[PDB]
Amino acid sequence: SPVRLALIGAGRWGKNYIRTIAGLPGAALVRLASSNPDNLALVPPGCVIESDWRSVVSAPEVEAVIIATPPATHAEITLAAIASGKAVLVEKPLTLDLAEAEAVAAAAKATGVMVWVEHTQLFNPAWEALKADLTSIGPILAVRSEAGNHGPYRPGGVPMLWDWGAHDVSMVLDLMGRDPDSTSASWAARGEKDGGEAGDVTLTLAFSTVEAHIRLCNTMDKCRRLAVFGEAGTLVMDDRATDKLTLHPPQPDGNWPVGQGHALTVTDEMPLTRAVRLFAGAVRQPEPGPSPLELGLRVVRVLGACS
Repeated sequence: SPVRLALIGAGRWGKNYIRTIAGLPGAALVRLASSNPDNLALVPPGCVIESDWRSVVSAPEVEAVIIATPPATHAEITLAAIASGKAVLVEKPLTLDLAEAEAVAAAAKATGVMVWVEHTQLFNPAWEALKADLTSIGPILAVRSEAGNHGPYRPGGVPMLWDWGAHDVSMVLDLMGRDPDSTSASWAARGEKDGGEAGDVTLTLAFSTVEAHIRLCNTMDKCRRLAVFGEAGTLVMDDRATDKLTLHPPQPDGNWPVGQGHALTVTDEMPLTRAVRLFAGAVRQPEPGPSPLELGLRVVRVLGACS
């Protein structure tokens, strides 16, 4: 019996959910509430089209709700879903507001409803493979990441710090197992392009003697990379590389390893496919999973500390 999922989507936020759910043998998209007419063109036959998101959460046959709306609307829809007893997978960032995050945490606690946050890296087999190989590199000395692209530049758009930052803050907190002693953000360059924010920021998160530096820049070529520096080796995940996960020699300088390194085995399931497959699989037998609500809350706390 496929797990009956519904999707509440608005804007660019519901990008590839419908096709991912369609390809999962253990799940079915049974209702869709979407403002986007390109999305509405994709529903399976039998999926109910809703203009009102409330009809998705009042639906007796819906087992779980995927919330892929602008983040300012996450808390209202999530609270409604929880109140209805439906499990929630909500896109990152959990919210853009700590108090809303905390209101969600509290409702999940009071009701016992399973809430996962969709932090895509935490469902990536390469990240899972990097964590599995952490003993090889020994005690962690430093962490760095870089996310880049050319915009998009959008007036009043979700700030890059939140939107892109939640993706990398989740990774750092997941790696370190704790919250930072300190958090600060440093803008190298900040301006406007086409009425939207255009710039280059580095977030520094301190974990006693170990710093994580997270660089976000929307004025450079497309790239996503991270490196974990230890006493005995360095683990790098880099989009431009032939290999998803590479082992390199140790460093003291914290610079990006130059050279090919030793490719570690990483399997090929797509992260989003993994996220939705696992989530649908936990609906009827709940568990916290790799990206729980509490982690989404902690990410929101750090992002607010950098704003």
